[PDB]
Amino acid sequence: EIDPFEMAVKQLERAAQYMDISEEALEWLKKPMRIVEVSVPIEMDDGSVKVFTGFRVQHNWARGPTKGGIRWHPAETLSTVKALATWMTWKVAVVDLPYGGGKGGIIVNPKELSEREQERLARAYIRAVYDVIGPWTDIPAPDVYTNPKIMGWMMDEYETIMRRKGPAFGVITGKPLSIGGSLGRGTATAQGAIFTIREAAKALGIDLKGKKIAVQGYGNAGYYTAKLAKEQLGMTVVAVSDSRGGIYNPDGLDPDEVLKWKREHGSVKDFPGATNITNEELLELEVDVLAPAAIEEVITEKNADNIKAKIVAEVANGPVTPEADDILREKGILQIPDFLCNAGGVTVSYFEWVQNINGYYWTEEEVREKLDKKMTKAFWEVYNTHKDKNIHMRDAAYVVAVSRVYQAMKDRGWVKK
Ligand SMILES: NC(=O)C1=CN([C@@H]2O[C@H](COP(=O)(O)OP(=O)(O)OC[C@H]3O[C@@H](n4cnc5c(N)ncnc54)[C@H](OP(=O)(O)O)[C@@H]3O)[C@@H](O)[C@H]2O)C=CC1
Ligand SMILES: N[C@@H](CCC(=O)O)C(=O)O
Ligand SMILES: O=C(O)CCC(=O)C(=O)O
Repeated sequence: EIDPFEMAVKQLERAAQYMDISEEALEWLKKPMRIVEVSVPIEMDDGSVKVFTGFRVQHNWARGPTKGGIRWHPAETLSTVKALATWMTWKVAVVDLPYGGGKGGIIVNPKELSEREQERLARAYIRAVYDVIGPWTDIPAPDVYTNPKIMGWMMDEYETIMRRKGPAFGVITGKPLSIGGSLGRGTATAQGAIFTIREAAKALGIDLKGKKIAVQGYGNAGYYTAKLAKEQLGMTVVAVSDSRGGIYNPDGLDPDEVLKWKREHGSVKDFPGATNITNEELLELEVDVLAPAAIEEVITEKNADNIKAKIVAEVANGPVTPEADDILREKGILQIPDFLCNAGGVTVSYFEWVQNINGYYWTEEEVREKLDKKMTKAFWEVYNTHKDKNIHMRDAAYVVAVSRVYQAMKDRGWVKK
């Protein structure tokens, strides 16, 4: 049923087919450099002891310490962790961070655990994987069903074990502001998406002031993308959507009022002055920027032709299928690859790690400007590769990331060819 690691390896081979890479380097990149599977025992609230399965996969560390989150899902598998670590490698390589690829996970349903049990689980996971993590070895991060509270617990346990012999704040990112946290973490993904959209408009020669944007999904990423677009880029937000449905208004939407209505009516539907539309119908609107910030695979071969957006900002994690990719490219529409558009979160986590390591913490403006520089440089590199190699933007981003990792490997002497 299309194993995640098989899919990742196929993606890597496809990317290697568009660039000059040696066979030994490809074989090295097809396998994670270190996989750690540990037992995570905790004491239940009823006094019993339960053992959970924890993972920590470090795909590659040629460019520096590995970076990646920890998932707490009942359906976690070592294959999924390996695939996500492989993808995290390219995610940190495309935006030029001194990081490798890493990922963790515990096979547990956190909906049935109390606060004390969750804290015990985090501390036991740290005790189990201490020997393969560190400020300069492996930096975990929040992921699905994991939050900054668990980050604080993990950091505290790591500091307790390490005996405060170094920057224990920098061992993990996504921490609360009170303990080594960073500013701008809430709006990192949306800010990166906005910078990439601005650069794409600059590349296409389109002035965004007075244009239209449609956003699918109105969670944290979608709402902040719409709000930041309207604020900075001056783009008129004409359509937003949630799981229940979507709304449309050619005169424009106010993101704050829409958020208030969603937080009051439980959904964005039936917003005053707005016409109710379906998600599929939102994908059909004639806009200049489309930002899918929702479930995977919303653009398929069926509806790829009927898309009228000039720029498709893949804020979510792969909302466009390869057939849809080819169809959309044929229509002369610029796509911003998913792991380049939403690279703001990992970039801001890197900024947090830098602040923790240095012992000096920045402000909201400094973080915003550094993120702006990083996203602009990454998008311009990807677009230049796209224009030079006459390939898809996703293929160009993969080529850039794999080339950076391959050059780092060659410089270390790991591969001689
Ligand atoms: N936000 C972040 O920090 C980062 C985000 N990403 C990626 O970004 C996207 C969104 O992130 P995030 O804000 O955390 O997500 P959220 O869980 O906070 O919100 C999800 C939003 O998308 C909607 N949604 C879920 N399924 C559908 C669907 N089938 N159709 C239409 N709308 C749907 C939800 O609707 P409803 O409210 O009704 O449930 C909600 O509006 C994801 O694809 C994620 O992978 C990854 C990098 C970090
Ligand atoms: N797993 C999250 C956290 C970022 C990080 O790995 O530092 C992401 O990929 O965005
Ligand atoms: O894995 C991540 O970094 C985020 C994934 C996510 O937010 C999602 O799947 O909804």
